[PDB]
Amino acid sequence: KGSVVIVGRINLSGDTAYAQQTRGEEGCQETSQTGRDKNQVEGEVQIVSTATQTFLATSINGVLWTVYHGAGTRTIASPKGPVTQMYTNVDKDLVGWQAPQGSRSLTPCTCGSSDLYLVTRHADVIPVRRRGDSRGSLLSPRPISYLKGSAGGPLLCPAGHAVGIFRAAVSTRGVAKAVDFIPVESLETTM
Ligand SMILES: C=C[C@@H]1C[C@]1(NC(=O)[C@@H]1C[C@@H]2CN1C(=O)[C@H](C(C)(C)C)NC(=O)O[C@@H]1C[C@H]1CCCCCc1nc3ccc(OC)cc3nc1O2)C(=O)NS(=O)(=O)C1CC1
Ligand SMILES: [Zn+2]
Repeated sequence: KGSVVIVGRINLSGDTAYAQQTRGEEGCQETSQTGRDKNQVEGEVQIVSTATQTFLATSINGVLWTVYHGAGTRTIASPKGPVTQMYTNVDKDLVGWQAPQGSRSLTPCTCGSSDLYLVTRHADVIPVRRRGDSRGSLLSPRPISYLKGSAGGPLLCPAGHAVGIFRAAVSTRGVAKAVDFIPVESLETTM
């Protein structure tokens, strides 16, 4: 099993929400084996890939977070070498590494706003309302297809702070009504 390789970012740089591929299939395959990745990394939200899976990962106060169901127990490739997991919790579906060289980090939310925004692998910013600790209702029903591959991605409050990490979609008859996420509180207890 190779290392997770950062293959793009979801950009909230300026006044538009958009994804950028920064590596291709073959070169990803090459980098996973060794774990040595020179590539220019930027930003808070990374697109990350394994041999079979592509998903998201979000840096929040110096730690890159994602889902175990995506990342398994794998290292993540870095300029120096494979980077071992800092945090690992299979029940929470959570893994964390040190935040990558080049990254920015989001700040945990302190607002307690319930208006939230899920950022997807397609670079859509989808509005969500807080349902409670770890659930949030989409204002606009989507098929599961649409959200698939956006695990590891942030739910942001209106200040652009992180509320949590997208974990799963609450679906009936193929339609996501709500989403499940790992709250920052739970990260900050995991830390
Ligand atoms: C729509 C996008 C959605 C974010 C995505 N997540 C999933 O697909 C998860 C993974 C798996 C099933 N998922 C679901 O979302 C299901 C599904 C019907 C399939 C939508 N929904 C669901 O259970 O609803 C129940 C209320 C919630 C209860 C919570 C479920 C538990 C979460 C979960 N935890 C663990 C911990 C450890 C494991 O060890 C290997 C494995 C796990 N697997 C898990 O669920 C995603 O995009 N992934 S991804 O990016 O495509 C892939 C590359 C990584
Ligand atoms: Zn906030």
